[PDB]
Amino acid sequence: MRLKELGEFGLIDLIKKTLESKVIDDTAPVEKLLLTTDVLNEGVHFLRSYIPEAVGWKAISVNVSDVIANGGLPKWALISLNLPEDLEVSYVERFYIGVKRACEFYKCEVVGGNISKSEKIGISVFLVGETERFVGRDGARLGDSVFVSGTLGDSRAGLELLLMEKEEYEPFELALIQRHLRPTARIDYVKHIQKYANASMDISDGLVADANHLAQRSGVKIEILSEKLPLSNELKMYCEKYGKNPIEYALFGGEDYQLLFTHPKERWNPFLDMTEIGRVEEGEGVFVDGKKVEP
Amino acid sequence: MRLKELGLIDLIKKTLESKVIDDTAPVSKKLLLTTDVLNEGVHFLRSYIPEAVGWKAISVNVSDVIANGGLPKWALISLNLPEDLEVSYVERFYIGVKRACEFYKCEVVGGNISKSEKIGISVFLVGETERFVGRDGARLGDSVFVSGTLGDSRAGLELLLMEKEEYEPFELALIQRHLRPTARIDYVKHIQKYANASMDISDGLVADANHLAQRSGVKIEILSEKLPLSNELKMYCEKYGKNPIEYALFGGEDYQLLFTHPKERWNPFLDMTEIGRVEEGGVFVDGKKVEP
Repeated sequence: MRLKELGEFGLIDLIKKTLESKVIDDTAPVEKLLLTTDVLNEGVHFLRSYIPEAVGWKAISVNVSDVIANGGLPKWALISLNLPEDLEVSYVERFYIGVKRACEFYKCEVVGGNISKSEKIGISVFLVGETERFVGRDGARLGDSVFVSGTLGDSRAGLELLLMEKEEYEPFELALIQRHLRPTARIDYVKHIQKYANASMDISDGLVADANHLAQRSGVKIEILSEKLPLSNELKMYCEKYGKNPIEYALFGGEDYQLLFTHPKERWNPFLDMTEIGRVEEGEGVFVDGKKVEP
Repeated sequence: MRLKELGLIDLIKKTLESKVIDDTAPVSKKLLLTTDVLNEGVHFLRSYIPEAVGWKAISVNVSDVIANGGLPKWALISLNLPEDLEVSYVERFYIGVKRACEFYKCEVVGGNISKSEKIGISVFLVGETERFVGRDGARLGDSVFVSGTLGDSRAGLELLLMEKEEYEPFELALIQRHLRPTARIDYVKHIQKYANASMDISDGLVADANHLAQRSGVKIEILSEKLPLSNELKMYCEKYGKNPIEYALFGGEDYQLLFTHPKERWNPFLDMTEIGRVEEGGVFVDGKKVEP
């Protein structure tokens, strides 16, 4: 009866059902155009203490990471803000500074939006991006190797470091926090993905979770080798220092804003920090070190 | 220092350095990007039927697209829902959304949900046009038109704020005009053809006539006894002792159209009502200047 008593899958299965819509990172519309939306709500995604500028940058970067994962380039953006009437004007000004910087970087732009009073800060972004070839979650192919960009787990260690509310942090800890607060979309993988990926997508719910969506969505079965997983130096250090398993972070790190794509091994780029972690074969599910694994 | 002590937009557009911040026109043909927001406690109450709020989430955005001479194509709906919200509320919500999309002939291609203290509804819509009609194309010699009647949405919100158990029909028609408005998608062809200056009355006639006057360099002259008044508004007014005109001039959002073009071009099937003319170089009502 209540949204909470319904669970994860349950809610979306009803909406899609209600509308009877198979399209609910982006939605592909013809003209192609990639339509995307994301939300950052105070209390959940960030705190009012985090520098506004980084939140402004993130607002644009999250949407760009979805457009990018589908082989498209970010073009236009609509930013809707729910702000408490007693919010510092400087907060909003710094927020839009970060937004301007993200747009300058990714080469997209804000064209509109509106403001509404609210008990808490709610950030809702809309982004439109064009593509000459839609690359999604089903295109996988038998024989395909499985790659991921960058490293995994960083964003998770950073959120935990933030939750510790330390006064200051060591550098290795800062780089981790920055990866979670001011992430950079792999807009540098567009050419590669819009040209060689058979299957692609942004790792937003964590490796294991999204590799399933991948496997399921293309009737294929994926095999990943834990000791191939790209691990960063600060995640290693963070782990040793707070005694944890780097791997548990790479497999279940939630959103990392890195790409998870597939294509024949022959196509690795001489310039991208691409890392093969497994292979696409047979059919049905995802496996790690040989043992089936689920979220 | 604080938002209310501020005004704010002019600072944002600044920081971003934009002339662009009801639609933003980005051009082969033109795409019309628009966003609308409905927040519980402000735009509606959880006690209103969910289905109407759902229809309105789409309608508000379609009225803007319509106003610029465009047709609604794609929609993205993002919901901020409290985990304790009844599931039927969301289901009834999307029923109203599905109905609006079938009617206006556009669709929701996706969106994302988030947990929250209050129902926050954010909708994004994409439209298309052969020709963009804005708030600056007014032309000396143009008559000033509006669609439907004015002030209904205001009386309706006031009827709802009274939280009566039931209401006379005339009042129900008023309430529905505010809660389940219908975008003037029936004016598209006429707008996307004869409008030199169009726009959606979202802040009230006089307020948006300014934006019209100021943004075209022109000056507008409105006659109050030309303003289209619906019968239930009159009834409402006579009943609650108020001036129908004050409602027509300051009815806030009415989801109607305010457009301009030569009088020698009215349609034989649209409830178009001429209310003024375009001359000199501001806004006037019955010969008196008027400001929001």
